[PDB]
Amino acid sequence: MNWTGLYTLLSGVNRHSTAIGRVWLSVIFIFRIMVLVVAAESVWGDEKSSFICNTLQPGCNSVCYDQFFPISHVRLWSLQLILVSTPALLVAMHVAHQQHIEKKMRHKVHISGTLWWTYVISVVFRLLFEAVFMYVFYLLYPGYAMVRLVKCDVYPCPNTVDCFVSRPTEKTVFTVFMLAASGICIILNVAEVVYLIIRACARRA
Amino acid sequence: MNWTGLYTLLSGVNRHSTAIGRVWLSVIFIFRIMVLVVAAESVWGDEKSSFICNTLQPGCNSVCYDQFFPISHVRLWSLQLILVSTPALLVAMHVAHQQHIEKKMRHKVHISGTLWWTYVISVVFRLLFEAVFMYVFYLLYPGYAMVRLVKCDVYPCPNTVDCFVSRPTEKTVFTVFMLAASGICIILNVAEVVYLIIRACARRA
Amino acid sequence: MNWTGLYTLLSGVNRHSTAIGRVWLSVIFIFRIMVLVVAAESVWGDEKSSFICNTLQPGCNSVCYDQFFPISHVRLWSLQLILVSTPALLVAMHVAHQQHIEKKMRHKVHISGTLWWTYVISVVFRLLFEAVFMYVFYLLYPGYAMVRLVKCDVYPCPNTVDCFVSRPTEKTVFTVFMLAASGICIILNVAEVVYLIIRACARRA
Amino acid sequence: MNWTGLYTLLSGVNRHSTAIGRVWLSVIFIFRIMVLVVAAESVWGDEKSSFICNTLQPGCNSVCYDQFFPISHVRLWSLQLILVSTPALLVAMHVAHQQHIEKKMRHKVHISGTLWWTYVISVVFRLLFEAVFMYVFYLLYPGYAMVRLVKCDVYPCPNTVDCFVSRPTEKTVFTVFMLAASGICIILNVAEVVYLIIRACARRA
Amino acid sequence: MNWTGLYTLLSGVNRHSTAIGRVWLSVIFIFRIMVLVVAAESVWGDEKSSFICNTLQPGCNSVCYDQFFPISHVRLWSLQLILVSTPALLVAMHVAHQQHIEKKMRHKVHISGTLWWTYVISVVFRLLFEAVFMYVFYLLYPGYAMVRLVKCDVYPCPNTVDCFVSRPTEKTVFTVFMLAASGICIILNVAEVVYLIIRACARRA
Amino acid sequence: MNWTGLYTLLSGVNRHSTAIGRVWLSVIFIFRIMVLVVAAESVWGDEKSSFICNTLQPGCNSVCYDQFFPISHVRLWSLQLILVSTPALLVAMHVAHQQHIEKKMRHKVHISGTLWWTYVISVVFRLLFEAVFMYVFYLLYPGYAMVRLVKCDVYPCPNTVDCFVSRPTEKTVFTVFMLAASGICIILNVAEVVYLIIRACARRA
Ligand SMILES: CC(C)CCC[C@@H](C)[C@H]1CC[C@H]2[C@@H]3CC=C4C[C@@H](O)CC[C@]4(C)[C@H]3CC[C@]12C
Ligand SMILES: CC(C)CCC[C@@H](C)[C@H]1CC[C@H]2[C@@H]3CC=C4C[C@@H](O)CC[C@]4(C)[C@H]3CC[C@]12C
Ligand SMILES: CC(C)CCC[C@@H](C)[C@H]1CC[C@H]2[C@@H]3CC=C4C[C@@H](O)CC[C@]4(C)[C@H]3CC[C@]12C
Ligand SMILES: CC(C)CCC[C@@H](C)[C@H]1CC[C@H]2[C@@H]3CC=C4C[C@@H](O)CC[C@]4(C)[C@H]3CC[C@]12C
Ligand SMILES: CC(C)CCC[C@@H](C)[C@H]1CC[C@H]2[C@@H]3CC=C4C[C@@H](O)CC[C@]4(C)[C@H]3CC[C@]12C
Ligand SMILES: CC(C)CCC[C@@H](C)[C@H]1CC[C@H]2[C@@H]3CC=C4C[C@@H](O)CC[C@]4(C)[C@H]3CC[C@]12C
Repeated sequence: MNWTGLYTLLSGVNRHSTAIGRVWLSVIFIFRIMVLVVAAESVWGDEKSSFICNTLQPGCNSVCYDQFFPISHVRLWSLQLILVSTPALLVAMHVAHQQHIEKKMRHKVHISGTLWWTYVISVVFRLLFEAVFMYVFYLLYPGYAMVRLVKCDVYPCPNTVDCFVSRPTEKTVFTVFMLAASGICIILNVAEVVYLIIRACARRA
Repeated sequence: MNWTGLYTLLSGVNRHSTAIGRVWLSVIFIFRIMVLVVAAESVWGDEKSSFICNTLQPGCNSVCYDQFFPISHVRLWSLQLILVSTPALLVAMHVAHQQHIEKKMRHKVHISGTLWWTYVISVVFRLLFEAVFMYVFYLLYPGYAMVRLVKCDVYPCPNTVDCFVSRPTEKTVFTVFMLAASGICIILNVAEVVYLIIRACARRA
Repeated sequence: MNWTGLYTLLSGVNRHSTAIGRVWLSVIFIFRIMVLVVAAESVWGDEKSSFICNTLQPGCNSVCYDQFFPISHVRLWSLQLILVSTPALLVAMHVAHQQHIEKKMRHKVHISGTLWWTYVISVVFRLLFEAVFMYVFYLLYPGYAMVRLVKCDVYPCPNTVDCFVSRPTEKTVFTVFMLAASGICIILNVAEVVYLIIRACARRA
Repeated sequence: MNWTGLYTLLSGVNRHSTAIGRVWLSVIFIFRIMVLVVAAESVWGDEKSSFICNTLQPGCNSVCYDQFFPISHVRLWSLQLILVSTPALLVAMHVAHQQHIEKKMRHKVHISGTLWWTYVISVVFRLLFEAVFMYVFYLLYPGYAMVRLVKCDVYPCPNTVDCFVSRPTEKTVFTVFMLAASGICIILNVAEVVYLIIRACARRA
Repeated sequence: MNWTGLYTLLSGVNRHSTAIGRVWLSVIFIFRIMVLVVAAESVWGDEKSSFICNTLQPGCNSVCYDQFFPISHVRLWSLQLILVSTPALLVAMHVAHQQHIEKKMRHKVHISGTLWWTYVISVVFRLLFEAVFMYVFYLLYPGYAMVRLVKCDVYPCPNTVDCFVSRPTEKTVFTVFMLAASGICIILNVAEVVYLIIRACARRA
Repeated sequence: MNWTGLYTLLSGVNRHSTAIGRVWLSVIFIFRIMVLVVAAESVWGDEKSSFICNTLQPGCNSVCYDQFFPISHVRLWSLQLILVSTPALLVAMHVAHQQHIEKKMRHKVHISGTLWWTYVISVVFRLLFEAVFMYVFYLLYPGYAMVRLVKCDVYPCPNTVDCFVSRPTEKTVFTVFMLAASGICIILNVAEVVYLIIRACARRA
């Protein structure tokens, strides 16, 4: 597991990506993966059982947890990580496939231009996915701090029982870490698009 | 774990598959595997215990869960993934075996034609398996949204107790993701069959 | 993890096995392993706790589960998989050992004949093990469908309490899959024996 | 993970071991490891909780389980596997060390003789360990069949409550498998010692 | 997994780091990782359930644990390990990227100087992160010894119930180990900065 | 995973260690690791829950377990294994670093002498750590046999309730195994120091 291998794997063997994607984006992906793993394995553990309510009627706890947490934070970050990693996977497979096609046997200039457009559009899609997940996170959970207690009131629960959230401060810390990682990813993606466009326009002149 | 190795592994070292199977189908397989892993490990966890009913007679919960969920979604997707991956496995083993037979020592043209027919029939079988699992999913679970509560009524359960489903919205989200992945796989398989047939007929002329 | 490596590993580097064992038998072994893993990890989970009875006397549930399920299906398939995989392991080790002995330094014709007989006898033993496990499965569990409820009556259980089986339809589906895989393995083993004998007799003439 | 690598790893790169140790002993070790893994992971699971007694005084179940099962079967087989595998590990390390010493720079004949004696004594120790564990198994658990129920009577338990054993028939099956594997290992070890001594004496003449 | 590979991986292939970072810092990182793994897997296990209170009102235990342990020690050390490992990751990626850029085709002297400044600033950031986490640990948990029992008093808990901490002495031991590892890391980082600055100034003269 | 690789990895690529450390010490480390893994995974499982007391006041069990078992045996052996393995890790990193420094470009004689002193001092530290952990084990747990029942009397526990220890005989067996492994490690370390000193003094003459 040498460093050249890990760097090449995270780079995607893409000859158009600049140092922002080669170094900073890959590092932040590693950082976000590690934080997500820690949060998933420890903080949001059996989150169904951790979320407790002062009630005795069966099923009241389950409905309240679904009502106040339609999607748990880790699952949303898991989906976000998968979705934003998909265009990178597509670009890597495209590069590998083009290498294979070349290996079977100018047209190479056309291939390079196609790869350039593919990478730029992939970064734009990655930026859009990050922005969409950020907006979804804002829509589901206003603010950045985990709620401590909630006043649940739903059909299986009579008398408007109140429920408590396990590890609220710890979850707030990890929420800030994940949001910060996503925000910096957005900044880097915008920087890559601008840098590539500027360099391409300068080369055109 | 270089990208050439992963691309070759997912391709099956099949010289007749086009860029649709080399790139798009493999990527969607990776995407579907990751979503399934997340859903299996977190969303559909101890699904037997999550599905709860407001009753005290032992065994009522188990029978109700079996009555309304004959096959849980993850198991159906697990079987679907195994079944649709089987023809790809068969083609890969056929290619490896033909390479071995050649390595022991025109007939190679006949081998190439046999591989071509094998791949085309394998894609047709993969398409049929995807369609069958899609129809089974429609038959077992009408619609695309997880039911929130059900009115169970079976022998161990008196008085027609009602049961609640854990994480209904989250399960709906993953259901849509899995259905979308399966649908795009169907589209790509049809495209590969049409593309191969068109190219073969053009070559015949 | 290239395809040549996986194909060679499953083949056993046996120069007498035909395409049936190289391709079809190995694929079905992979398929059976995957289905067994899914069934073991999810379907037959904590099968002791899943099997429930409407009784309060401690130990009644344990005795009833032992009385109606002397050996759980997954353990039987696990033992079956180990036993039927053993002759393949023996042949692979024999081939490796013969290569080592040759590497230390006609007699090679005698070695080839010994390997031929070893492979044929190994396939016969594999067929016998499959048939024996099939008969044992028939003897323990008549039919192919998991029982839904049973009327247990044993010493710790008074009043002949009835017990329920968790996930009966899902277990039936996996039972059919495992039985089908075993049946096709039997067919392929018979085909290999017949094909080898026919080819050997033809070569004798 | 080629077959030559696995065969070499299990052989210990020992040039004095005959085909019995290269092939049959290694295969039985693999078989015993797999059966032990299955038994440990499934059959003897939370064996403390599975062993149940019809009593309410806390700690009675724990003392009864300790009183009738001083050492659980899997732990005894785990210790047996470790102990009988230790001399093989010692021989492998000795061979590697001798290769290293040779690599630093007849004396090689003396080295070969020392390796021969080391291997023979290691096999004798392996045979003794197998016999000792077999005798211990006989001493702790007379017979070969798991007891179904026991009549416990110890200080925390009043009124001589009776306890039940979970999965008795399944445990009996695995016990027979493990005992059979150990017995065949004893036979093979005796055969190796006799074969080596006979061949050495014949060479002396 | 040879020693040269592990040493190179932990070194980051950085040609400016001295023997302090190559040897001592990497060893302490390994030591800290192992201690953290042991503490996470065993000592701080289901820490939510281990922390118990003599009360019956649901949710009181959860709020008390959050009130006295806003962030559990393992999570804080996990975040600390990730944060202090990040600059090392950045330097490694920078070195790999510079090697790639060189591989595409004095400027190399400028590259070496940039790498030198990058490494020095990274060590300073690593030192600052260690100091910040040390101060946070002091702020959250005064002293170095785990509290045995606490007198919780919060809204869901009436009558000021008292709670007990599981494994206090064991947690104290691991706390001292982790604090000692962090302290020595601080000392080594300061030593590296001073050594590099002294050597650079001497070279300037 | 060839034997040369494993032997080299456990040796540390140290050219001054004799056959005692190359072969016997490495083997005993492997043996101790395996026994510790078995004990940790099975014997000392959820040791908090296994240790039970005949009481109903919450938290009494936790305090009693902490009072009679300040540090559980597996954690002590885990810390012991980490601590005694640390000097071996330091020597391996030193050798790798010296190889790297040599690779950058008599002084080699000075390097060899420094490595010799480093190894000797490391063995002395390893011996001291083993002796210290042995004394700590004696201090915490007099004797070698696990206590069966204890008479706990602490603040949360009224009336001096008695507690029982799960699997006392099994834990005694593993305790003897671990103590024996540590004792033989002490003997081998003393032998290595004496052998190296004797050989060095003889070479001086
Ligand atoms: C610059 C940054 C964003 C690059 C991100 C690249 C990441 C997302 C890529 C690089 C290598 C990829 C991995 C390569 C191989 C596998 C094995 C496969 O069986 C599951 C997916 C998995 C694990 C891939 C997931 C996506 C992955 C981790
Ligand atoms: C174009 C797409 C559909 C190709 C899909 C290829 C997938 C289904 C193939 C490619 C490599 C294959 C894997 C190769 C090796 C192994 C190891 C074996 O012990 C279990 C099965 C497993 C894990 C295979 C499962 C099927 C697999 C993942
Ligand atoms: C044609 C078909 C039936 C061939 C079947 C071959 C199977 C049964 C063989 C091929 C490779 C073998 C594996 C090779 C290596 C190991 C590692 C060892 O530590 C445990 C057993 C295990 C995992 C073997 C189990 C048996 C195995 C999986
Ligand atoms: C002929 C038969 C009896 C040979 C038996 C050889 C077995 C016992 C040997 C062969 C290879 C050995 C393994 C080689 C490497 C490791 C990694 C180490 O970190 C733990 C022990 C472990 C897993 C060894 C355990 C013992 C082992 C499995
Ligand atoms: C001198 C000391 C401080 C160097 C510390 C280097 C450590 C922090 C570096 C060296 C190798 C790195 C690992 C290399 C590869 C991977 C795989 C990736 O999928 C997750 C992160 C992970 C596991 C990295 C984490 C950070 C890591 C462990
Ligand atoms: C002669 C005897 C005492 C030598 C003992 C050497 C042992 C203690 C050394 C040899 C190889 C080392 C391992 C090499 C690589 C890694 C990976 C790292 O991410 C965690 C630590 C770990 C697992 C090391 C732990 C210490 C280790 C196991």
